[PDB]
Parts: sequence; C-alpha cells; structure tokens
Amino acid sequence: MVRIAVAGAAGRMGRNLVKAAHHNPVAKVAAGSERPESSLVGVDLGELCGEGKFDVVVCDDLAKQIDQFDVIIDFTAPASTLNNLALCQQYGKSIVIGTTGFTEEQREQIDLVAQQVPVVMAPNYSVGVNLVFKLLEKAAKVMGDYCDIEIVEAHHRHKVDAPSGTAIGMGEAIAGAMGNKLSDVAVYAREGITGERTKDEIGFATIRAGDIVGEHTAMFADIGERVEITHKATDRMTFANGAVKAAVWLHEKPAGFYTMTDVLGLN
Amino acid sequence: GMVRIAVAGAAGRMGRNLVKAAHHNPVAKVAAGSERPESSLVGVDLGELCGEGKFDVVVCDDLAKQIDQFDVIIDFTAPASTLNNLALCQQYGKSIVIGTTGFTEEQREQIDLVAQQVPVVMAPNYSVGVNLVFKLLEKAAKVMGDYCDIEIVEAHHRHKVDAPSGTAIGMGEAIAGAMGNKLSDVAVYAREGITGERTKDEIGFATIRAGDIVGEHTAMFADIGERVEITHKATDRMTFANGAVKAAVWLHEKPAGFYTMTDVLG
Amino acid sequence: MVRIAVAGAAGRMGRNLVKAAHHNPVAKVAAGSERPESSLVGVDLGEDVVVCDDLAKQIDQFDVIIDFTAPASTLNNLALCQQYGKSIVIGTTGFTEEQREQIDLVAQQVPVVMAPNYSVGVNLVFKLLEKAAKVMGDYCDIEIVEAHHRHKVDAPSGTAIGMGEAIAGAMGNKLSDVAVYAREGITGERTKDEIGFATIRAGDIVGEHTAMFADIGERVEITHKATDRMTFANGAVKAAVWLHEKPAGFYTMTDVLGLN
Amino acid sequence: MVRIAVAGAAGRMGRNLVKAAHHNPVAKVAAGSERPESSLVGVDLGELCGEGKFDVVVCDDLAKQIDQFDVIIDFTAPASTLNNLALCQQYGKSIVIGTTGFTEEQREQIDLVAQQVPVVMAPNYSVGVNLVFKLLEKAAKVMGDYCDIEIVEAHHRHKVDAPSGTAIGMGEAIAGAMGNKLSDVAVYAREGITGERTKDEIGFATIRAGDIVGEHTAMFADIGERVEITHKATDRMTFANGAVKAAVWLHEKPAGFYTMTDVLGL
Ligand SMILES: NC(=O)c1ccc[n+]([C@@H]2O[C@H](COP(=O)([O-])OP(=O)(O)OC[C@H]3O[C@@H](n4cnc5c(N)ncnc54)[C@H](O)[C@@H]3O)[C@@H](O)[C@H]2O)c1
Ligand SMILES: NC(=O)c1ccc[n+]([C@@H]2O[C@H](COP(=O)([O-])OP(=O)(O)OC[C@H]3O[C@@H](n4cnc5c(N)ncnc54)[C@H](O)[C@@H]3O)[C@@H](O)[C@H]2O)c1
Ligand SMILES: NC(=O)c1ccc[n+]([C@@H]2O[C@H](COP(=O)([O-])OP(=O)(O)OC[C@H]3O[C@@H](n4cnc5c(N)ncnc54)[C@H](O)[C@@H]3O)[C@@H](O)[C@H]2O)c1
Ligand SMILES: O=C(O)c1cccc(C(=O)O)n1
Ligand SMILES: O=C(O)c1cccc(C(=O)O)n1
Ligand SMILES: O=C(O)c1cccc(C(=O)O)n1
Repeated sequence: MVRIAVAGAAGRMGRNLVKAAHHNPVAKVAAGSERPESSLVGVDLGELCGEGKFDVVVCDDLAKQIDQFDVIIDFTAPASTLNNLALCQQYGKSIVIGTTGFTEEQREQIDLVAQQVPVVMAPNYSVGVNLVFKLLEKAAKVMGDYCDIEIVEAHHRHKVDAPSGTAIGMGEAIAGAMGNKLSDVAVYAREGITGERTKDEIGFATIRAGDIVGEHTAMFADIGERVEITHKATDRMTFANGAVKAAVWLHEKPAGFYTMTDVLGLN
Repeated sequence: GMVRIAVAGAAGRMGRNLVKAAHHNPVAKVAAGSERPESSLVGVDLGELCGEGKFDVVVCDDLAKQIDQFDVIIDFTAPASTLNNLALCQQYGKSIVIGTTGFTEEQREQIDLVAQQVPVVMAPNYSVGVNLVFKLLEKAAKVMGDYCDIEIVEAHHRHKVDAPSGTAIGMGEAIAGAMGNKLSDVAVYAREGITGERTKDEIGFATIRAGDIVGEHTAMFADIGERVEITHKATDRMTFANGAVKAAVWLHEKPAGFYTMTDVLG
Repeated sequence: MVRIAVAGAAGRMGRNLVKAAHHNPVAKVAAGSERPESSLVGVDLGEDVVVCDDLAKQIDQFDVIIDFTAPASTLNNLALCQQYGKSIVIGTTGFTEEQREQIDLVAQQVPVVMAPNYSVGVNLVFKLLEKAAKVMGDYCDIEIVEAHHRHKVDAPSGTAIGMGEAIAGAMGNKLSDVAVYAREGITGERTKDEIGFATIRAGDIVGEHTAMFADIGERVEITHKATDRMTFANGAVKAAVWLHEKPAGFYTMTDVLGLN
Repeated sequence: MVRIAVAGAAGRMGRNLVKAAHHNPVAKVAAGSERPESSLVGVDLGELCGEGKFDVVVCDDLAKQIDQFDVIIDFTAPASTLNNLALCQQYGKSIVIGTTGFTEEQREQIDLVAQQVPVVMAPNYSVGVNLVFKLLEKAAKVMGDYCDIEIVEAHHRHKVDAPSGTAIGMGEAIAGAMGNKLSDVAVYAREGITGERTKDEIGFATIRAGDIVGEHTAMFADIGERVEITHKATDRMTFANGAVKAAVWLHEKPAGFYTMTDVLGL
C-alpha cells in the first residue's frame, strides 16, 4: 500500500488531497505538512478536515516524518516544492508535483533532480485536460499554420499565478506540435496600442474571479470560421483523485520525469 | 478541361454564394443555374443575381434543358429537388455535389444506391474546420465516451427548416461510430415534460434557431467534476461555398461512388 | 440578530442552510428539525443545538423558519408560525393549486417569504430579461438554453420556464402562446414570436441558463450559472434576515432584494 | 436629407459606411476621404463599394469638399479624427465619431470642441451594446459590491487598440453605477505572480484573432454563482447602420457632446 505525505495540508488542494487519499483503498494518509508559522501545525489531519481522527499530525517539516511515507503529493508554492524535491533526493522518496508558477530555471532544476528521483509533474491532474492536450496537437497540425491561436483561462480570485500552468501547458503542446518554442511566440499581455497581431503569436488572456475551479479554451481562428476546444473543471476532487492515482502509479517506479500522459497511458 | 458547374437553386442563400465562389475559382466555370419552376428569378442572367456584370447564362426552370452545358451539379436545395437532380445525373452521366440536409433514412439509402453508378460528393458541412472536428470527436469519444454523458448543441439562423442540423447529426454519427454504436439507437432529439433521469448511453441534441447565425456546433463530453467541449463556428457562408466548389473540382472525372469531404481533402 | 430554525436540517438544502446561516454574521442557527423517524434527531447541528423531531418543542429559541422540505411538512410549519407568531421562508416546491391558496390565506396573518428560486443572481436575471425584452423583444428571436445534471427529471427547468414567463409578460404575452419546446425533423421556418427552449442534460452540472435575444447582425445573451447549491441557501438566509420584524404578508425575492 | 462625408472610405468601416449611407433613403453619400498617400484617392466611391457609380471621388482632404457635406462619419485613427473635428469647428459642420483608442488628453480636447460643434461619440453604434450598458448598471447596483467583476472581449487580428473602446465603456458604466472611477479599479494585464485578486478590481482580458467582428462579456462572480452579460456583433453593417442613424439624428442639432443613448433615447 502506498503511504502518502500531503504537503500543505490546510490548503485548498491539500484538504482535497487528504480526503482523496483517505478514500482510495490502495493508499494511506501517512503525513501532512504546513508552513512553519501556520496556525494548523500540531493538529490531527482528521480534525482540520473535521472528518474524525487519524493517528497523524500536521508537521512543520516533512523531514521529521520521513520514515512514515513513500510519496509526497505537493500542491504548494514553488520554493516549498523545491525543498520537498531536495528532501526526496536526500532520503530516496518520490514526489507528485501539482504546483504551478515555476520559473524557467526552476523547471530545469526539476528535470535535473528527476534523473535521480521518481517525479510526476503536470499542470493539471484531470483526465479531460490530458485528452485536451492531445486534441490540441491534432488541431495545431491541421490548422495552426493558417490560423490565429489564442488561449483563454478563468480561475478563482485566490489564484496567485497567471496565466495558469495548464494554459501554458496548452501553449507548449500547440507550439511543440508546430515545431516552435512557446517563448518565441507567446504574448501574455495586450495593453494600449499593440499594432496589428503578428501571424505566429499565441495570445493569452486571463480571468480571475469568484470561485471558478478552472476553465480553459484554446481557439484556432481562420477567416470565416473558428474552432474552440474547452475544458471546465467543476470540483477540485477531480484533480485530487488524479494526483492520488499518480502517487499510486509512481510507487516503486524507477526515477525519471513522468507526466499524467505516462500515468494514464495517453501518449 | 475546366469543370463546368451547374448551380442548383441559384437564388438561394447558398446558391448565390456558390455562383460567386465558382466564378472566382479559376479552375471552374459557372455554366448553368436552376430555380423552382414557379420562381420569380427564372429567365434572369446569373450575373444580375450577384451584380457581377453579366455572364452569358440564364437561370433555368429545369437543368435537363441545359444538360450539355455542364459536368457537375452543386446542389444545396431541398431533399426532393436533390433526388431529381440525382436522377438527372444517372440518366445523363453527370456528377453531383450535395450540400442539402434533412434527408430521411430511406432517402439517404436511395442516395447510396445511385452513388454506385454516379460520382457523388455528399457532406453535411463543406468547411475545413468541421471536418477536423469530426476527427477530434472520434479521439474524444474513444477516450471519454464510455464513462461520459455526450451532448450536442447547435445554433442556426431563423430560416433553417431542418432540426437538428445535418452537421450535428454527422457529429453524432462520428461519435457513435467510434464507440461501435449506431446513432439511431442512442439519439434523443427532444426533451419535454417529465423525461425521468438521463440514460447512460444517450446522445442528446439541443437546437437553437435564431437570427442570422451562420452555424455553431458544440459537442460536450461531461463527467462528474469535469467536462470537455469541442466547438465549431462558421461566420461566412463563403466558407461552405468555397469548399463545395473545391469538391466539384475534385469530383470531376472521378469514378462513380459515394465520396465525403474527408475524401476530397484527405 | 435573527434566530433561524432550519426545517429538514439533514437534507440537501438543510445542510447548506445550516452552513449559510452560520456563516452569515447577522444570523444565528438556533434550531433544526427532521422527520420524527429520522436518524439525525438528537444529534448536534455540528455534524449548542440538537436536531429536534418537532419545531414546536423549540419555539422559544427562534424567530424565522427556513423551510425547504415537503409540501405537507411546510404546511405544518406554516400552522406553527400562525399559532406562535413566527415567520417562514418557504423554498419548498411542488404545491398544488389549493395548497398555494392556503398559503395565501395564512400569509394575511404570518410574515411569509416564498419564491421558486432564492439565488440572488437568477432573481436579478429575471429583471434584466424584462428590460431586454422591452427594448429588443419585438424585433428579435428569443431563445432560452439550459443545462443540468444527469439526474434532473423535468425539462425544461422551472427556472427556464420562469425566464420565459418574465420575457413573455414584459411583452404583454402568455408564454404558452409562444413557447416551442422541441424541434425535430422538418420544422419549417421559425415563427417571429416563438420562444424556443433547448435543454442539455449532462454530468453533475448544477445549473446554467441563458436567454438569447438575436437580431440580424448582433445578439445579446444573458446567462446565469450556479456552481454550488449554497447560492440558494445564501439567498434564503438573506430572505430570513430581511423578513425578521416585518409585518405579516406574502413576500417574494423581488421584495427582499428591492428589485422594483 | 443629410449629406454625409465618410472619412477613411477604403477602410473596413468606411466601406460599410458608404454602403449603409447609400441604402438609407434619408441620407446621401456626398463625400469620402482617405490617407493622402493612399492608392484609392481619385477613385469613385461606387467603384470602391463595387456598387455602381456615384458622382463622387475619394479625396485626400475633406477641406476640399466642405461645401458638399453636412456631417462627417469618422471611423479612422485618433489623429485623423482630431483633424476632422477641427475642420468641423472651422466650417460649422457636425460629426459622428466611431474611432477608439483616444488618450485621456485627446478625449478632453473632444469635450472642448463639442461645446461649439455638434458631436456624436460612442465606442459602439449597435443597439445591443447600448442596451447592455443599461443592463450592466442594474447588475452592478445589485451585485457589484459583493462580486468580482471581469470584462472579456475578442476582436479580429487587425484591431490596433486594447482593450476595446466598448470594453472600457462597459467598465465605465459599471464603475459609475457603483460611484467609482474606472481608472482607480481597472486591471489591464495579469502576468507572472499577481498575488490574490483585490476585492474592487475590474479585470480586463483581451483576445485578438481571425476576422472576429466583436464579442464582449461582463461577468459578475460570487461564491457559488455567476452572472454573465454578453454581446456578439456578427456583421459590421450593424455599426454602420447605427452610425448613419446617428448622422441623420445629429443633422440640425445644436452643438453638444452626444452619445448613442441620446440618439436612441434609452
Ligand atoms: N496541476 C494541478 O492539477 C493543480 C490543481 C490545483 C492547483 N494547482 C496548483 O497548486 C498550487 C496550490 O493551489 P491551492 O489553491 O491549493 O493553493 P493554496 O494557497 O490554497 O494552498 C497552498 C498551501 O501550501 C501551503 N504551503 C506554502 N508554503 C509551504 C511550506 N513551505 N511548507 C508547507 N506548506 C506550505 C500553504 O500554507 C497552503 O496551505 C497552486 O500553484 C495551484 O496553481 C495545481
Ligand atoms: N453542407 C453544408 O455545408 C451546407 C451549407 C449551407 C446549407 N446547407 C443545406 O443546404 C440547404 C439549403 O440551405 P439554403 O439557405 O441555401 O436554403 P434557401 O432556402 O436559401 O435556398 C435553397 C434554394 O433551393 C431552391 N429550390 C428548391 N427546390 C428546387 C427545385 N426543385 N429546383 C430548383 N431550385 C429549387 C429554392 O427556391 C431556394 O432558392 C439546406 O438543406 C441546408 O441545411 C448545407
Ligand atoms: N464605434 C464603433 O462602433 C466602431 C466600430 C468599428 C470600428 N471602430 C473603430 O474605428 C477605427 C478604425 O476602424 P477600422 O476597423 O475600419 O480601421 P481600418 O484601418 O480598416 O480603417 C481605417 C481607415 O482610416 C483611414 N485613414 C487614416 N488616416 C487618415 C487620414 N488622415 N485621412 C483620411 N483617412 C485616413 C485609413 O487609411 C484606413 O483605411 C478603430 O479605432 C476602431 O476601433 C469603431
Ligand atoms: O494550471 C493551473 O495553474 C491550475 C490548475 C488547477 C487549479 C489551479 C488553481 O486552482 O490555482 N491552477
Ligand atoms: O449541417 C447543416 O445542417 C447545415 C450546415 C451549414 C448550414 C446550414 C444552413 O444554413 O441551413 N445547415
Ligand atoms: O470598441 C471598439 O473599440 C470597437 C467596437 C467595434 C468594432 C471595433 C473594431 O472592429 O476595431 N472596435
């Protein structure tokens, strides 16, 4: 059975991850962390959740509990995740990363550690999104060369990064299937006099409001017609369940950089 | 030899666009045009219809009268009229591009039959995007169809007489086909009053008719907690007209058979 | 500081109403009921206060009942309100024509809020639809589209019907004269006056409604999306707060929100 | 009858404006301009429109034809429009402004000249958009205080300004009905680590692609529900017809700053 440490257990995803891992019968909630300054350190993981009591307490540092768990599920902040990634390297653990907003250099660092550590990383742990990446590739091969490509995403008021990791991933899939690099073509803001749109740009627009769990749309626009491919998540549990599945899959897997495409068999 | 095109129903919304499109395609000539026998626009020059100078061709009340002027009929009319033109094609060795929708199950079979002897292109949508969409729907249905609720929604202009659209039905066929089912086994075309709980296997159709919408289609694949939507929007009819004329060009001097836009493109 | 009794506290709505009332800082969860044969009875609302089998036992503890139960149960609570001078927010639906009349009668003596939808958004949307219908309705095609989860038994939705009624009403018409609920086969050309309804049933969708007003060359769409049933709960609690120390009468969400 | 000068007649809007003014029987196409460098100077406005001929040529400067027209319809560039505004003040001629992307100081200049010149100005000449402004006010009064407010717009690839004039107008109407100034609350770009959304902000998102004529959506989002008001324009003629209706209304009006709300009465 896989023993799961939930980083950032009081978070939006953290709470859902605890619930999901608990309810998966091939997984045990073995540990949980929060920020050292946090109000919820010392508390039982059942209690914060409010659902009865497990025999586990929220730790201020996962290093203290390394003998209780095999896999970290990390949906936190980039700095905190790099720490947990180091921890995995030092003590031979695995990690499922759902955190987004990494810089280009941090990503490379993750690829490096992933040579030695078994790592699952993805900007979205839902099945739909993974299918959407495949659909985008096919659309881009057929229409990309002749069309304007735009990505639009919406999320709740609390999301700190823009555009979403998923939006960027969408762009990467699109750019990749056309033989380009996203950073060459991406346009993240349009303000004032932008002039005429270039032929190759991939525009990003970002909506932050309410409690939206997550909507994404990739648009391919020609003259006279357009194609839109859209994903809508309505419950975080969709992500959490997929992450826990990833953790189960990852257990006793050789070190490397794995994506949800690998976990699901969607390549 | 350039393909000589007869435009059935030349005063129609599609007919006018088809005349313009065929004219502007340099590998095609507008050779003939038809209208309803009762029509106000019989006897009139096809150029006066478009405003674009005057061609040397008049709107006929019957294409049989002009059978020596053309190789291919492009037909975006009504099911009955199209079955007539299909017969005409069989009698005089012509080809036909069919854009007409709203055929019954039996009428369609008839078409498959005549298509053994006549070169026939038929499709519910002559735009490139819709065709890409059919392919995308097949990949989505393989991955999500078994566990998801599948719904198709379409919107068109007020004047459209048939519901749901031919394209919507095609979307259904592609979906059902990729899952090993027949659309007529699963399709639900209306929901009214107390329907009870949705069945697992049904493909629901919803239909909007309003304004001048040229055509929106959406296929939705819904699970618990997430949903995927694939959408096509047409904004100008010329998209369809151009694709139809491209089909006519491709069809010229092809052997008899039932061809689709998938074949015309690839 | 309004003291709220939640009828049927173990229900889908009851659970959300408890959460919503608790959350609202101008309201106190004072009491809660369940069916006498119910398991919840005796249990604390924590899952301070216990779930009672009968609200009559707890009348001193509350001012306003929020009732999203069954027509029979709601008529009992309405009688209770009359006997002990309490108020009631009714969210229960499915009442017969006679039952509604009974409610009208009790509402002469009891302060009563009743509405078929308590979400604040939807109620605003009805007002917005009236304004759009007055300006564009005469020359535009009007279509209503709704989407709901797989388990919903009725079509189109009650809200969709309400949107049609508000639109038809603001144009001086009766919805049943213009409504078209299904389009199948050869329908011929759309009529000028019809209001078309399209219905989607899929997944776990809580509820989307869209009214479209379409001309040649442009179109206006007014859309409401519910994402949690808490939206109905929050609005009911807002109605309870407003209803407190109001004189007796039949009030609707239009009155609570001040939409006139 | 009103005599209309169409500034920038070879433009996207210009071409539609010529067509619209022509087809309005209470209006005459009297004059038309273009950039002096332009390929289409000297050409007949009918040739440009591709509808017959009119006894009028595209001028490089409207000053050369001032006696000919009463009202300029200007959907060009901010600098060109300020020139035509000056021209109006000098020769006592009224103007309909559709141009967007003016700076704050340029819009102050326009209010000044509008004391002396009869001026219609609006970011959108369609009826639907104006109704939408009214709807947005009602929604803001009821939901604005407790909801997150977001505006999304999409337009064709060629549009040079962002966000659209119509989007800013939507923001102004929302902010105004809540007693705020849009420049205090507007957020026009979200890039990298933005942190948590503020309570008061009005976020703007902008899509530029294809030949899209114009979609706008104002969203009012709470916890558990959201309300969206959306406008879609599908043909430019919608704008052109409304601009020409504005020109007809503006003729023999006293000098003032007018909007489409005034022209229509709502
Ligand atoms: N890939 C996906 O499927 C997916 C899905 C959902 C969210 N996300 C992403 O995951 C991240 C978290 O999202 P959220 O809404 O749950 O965020 P949140 O702000 O609710 O929660 C983050 C949690 O991590 C905790 N944390 C921060 N630093 C820490 C440290 N050093 N040690 C321990 N705990 C720490 C915080 O206290 C907080 O509880 C975001 O970057 C979001 O974009 C990804
Ligand atoms: N596959 C596609 O890409 C596509 C695109 C557009 C329309 N369509 C379909 O094509 C059909 C036409 O749409 P539309 O707007 O062009 O219709 P429309 O009503 O504007 O025009 C159809 C024309 O056919 C003419 N007609 C009818 N019977 C005739 C006869 N016996 N002989 C000669 N002329 C005849 C009518 O007089 C009319 O002018 C519809 O079935 C529609 O659903 C398909
Ligand atoms: N209010 C509305 O309803 C509305 C609707 C559509 C567009 N617009 C606005 O109109 C403006 C232009 O619109 P477009 O899409 O038609 O632009 P466009 O570039 O297609 O056309 C602008 C035309 O103005 C001409 N022009 C520029 N400088 C000139 C000068 N000094 N003299 C004469 N002509 C000159 C250009 O050559 C060009 O043909 C934009 O700012 C746009 O946002 C407003
Ligand atoms: O791709 C992302 O950035 C993402 C995915 C799911 C949820 C969230 C979030 O809620 O922040 N963000
Ligand atoms: O698939 C269809 O049925 C269809 C496709 C394009 C246009 C139309 C139409 O305009 O009627 N109908
Ligand atoms: O609000 C605007 O700026 C606007 C409105 C309509 C059309 C256009 C355009 O096509 O540029 N721009």
